[PDB]
This record gives sequence, structure tokens and C-alpha cells, in this order.
Amino acid sequence: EDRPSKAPSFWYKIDPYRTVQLVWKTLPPFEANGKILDYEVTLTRWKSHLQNYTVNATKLTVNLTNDRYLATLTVRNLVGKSDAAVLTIPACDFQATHPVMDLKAFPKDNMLWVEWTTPRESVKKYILEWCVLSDKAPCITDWQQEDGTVHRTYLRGNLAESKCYLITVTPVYADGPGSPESIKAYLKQAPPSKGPTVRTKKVGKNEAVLEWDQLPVDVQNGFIRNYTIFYRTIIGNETAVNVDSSHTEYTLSSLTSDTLYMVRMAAYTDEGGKDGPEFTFTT
Ligand SMILES: [Cl-]
Repeated sequence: EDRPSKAPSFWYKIDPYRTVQLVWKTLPPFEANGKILDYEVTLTRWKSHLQNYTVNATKLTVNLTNDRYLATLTVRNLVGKSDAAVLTIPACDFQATHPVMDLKAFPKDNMLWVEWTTPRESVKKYILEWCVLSDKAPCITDWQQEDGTVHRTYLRGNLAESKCYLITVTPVYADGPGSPESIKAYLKQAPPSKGPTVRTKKVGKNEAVLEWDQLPVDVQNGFIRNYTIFYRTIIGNETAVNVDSSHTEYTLSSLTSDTLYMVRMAAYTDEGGKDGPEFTFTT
């Protein structure tokens, strides 16, 4: 046989000394060239001694100083160890620059494609992170790695429908990271799983002020384009009104004094709408 053909994809996440969570990917069999026994990591605090760890996992958490660190990672099979994958963990006082330009993300062939403008400087590699935005879950990111030549690609892995992904592309140079650039996108959108709840702020005699709360990101199932307010009387006709997606209050005009009105709202995505709970009041 032979040792692993390739060095693993290699990246990190840091947040307060500071705690760094080194992470890597599992090399495919046709690159691992055999059963993977373990991985070897080393971290050299600038101008200090080399620290090392061997693990049979795909992550490593350590407490580092706010100094700089050079990281190395080698996956090991029976025949030997793969080439090392190098990282530079920038000193706390590091200033990143040179972001990507014209970042954009769009679904095509059931895959979520990301593309940007290839920068002037020469890039060593790209890092694409992405998590599902929710109000009942933190931003836990999946990720991948691309060569410095790439300027158009797709997120590798299992992506969900009706889920709003926050994608981040990060240039990587020998020096450290470039400035990140993010963007929100869906693999496939769909009618919201819930409609807005219309309630009366200020009830009047010849005019009513209605308010509602924006749909939590998880129930939208796609970018909300606009709302729609329906209302009628027990014996009247139903009137519909369009409302900008940014509005949280609307004022019904031309209302009859001492009357009962019935109201309900709808939320619309690029793929349809959803009604909310019916509501009633009286002038
Ligand atoms: Cl990868």
C-alpha cells in the first residue's frame, strides 16, 4: 500500500488566554489509502516550544495564549503519515483584510452554489462555513475547503429545504485569514409554516391600528416578500391589502363606528403564502 495521498482539510474556531477548537475532515478511502489509525497535531506558540497531541477524532480543543501559533496536522495509516496541513493562528492583535467581492449564493440542481470575484492577490485556500439561522438554535457551522484557484463552488454535504443558511466565505493567505464575507440563502424555499398573528394596537371609531410580530426565521421557510391583510364585516365584503415585508403596523381607514370587523393576515414567500389566526374587534 502507501501512506495517505493528501493532507486533511484543516481549520479552526476561536473565542474567549483564548480557547481554540481545531477541526478537520475525514479523508476519503481513496486518499487515506487504508484504515485511519489517528491524527497528529502540533502547536508552536510563537518563539516558544512545540506542543503535540495525537487523537483518533476530528476535533481538538485547547487553551492558547493571545500570541501567534503555527498548527500542523497529519493523518496516519499503517504505511505512514500524510503530509502536514498547516494553519496560522494569528496573534490576538491581528487585522484581517482583503475580503471576497460580489459574494452570492443560489440553488441549482438541488445544490446550493456559492460564487465570488477572484481577488487580485494570490490566495492559498478558501474556507466556506454555513449554519441554519434559527431562534431556537445557535449558529453551529458545517464547513469545507477549496483551493486558492476556486471562485465558484457548491456547499458539500446534506442541506435542508425550507431552511435559511448563513454562508461565510473566508480567504486564506500565508499570513492569516482575510476578512470574512457572509450571505443568507435557501436551498429550496416554501410557503411559511405559520401566518402572522394580527392584533389591535389602538382601536378607534372610524379607523383601526393593527400590529403584528415578524415571523421567527425558522417558520418563514424562505425570504418573506410581503404580508396581506384581509378584513370584512359579518355582512360585508372582504378587502385585501398589500403590506411591505418590513412593516409591523398598518392603519385601516374608512371604518364604520360601532361595528364588528374580522381580520386575518398572510405571509408570502417566493413559493406561496400562509394565513394566520382569525381576529375580531369592534369600533
Ligand atoms: Cl473539504
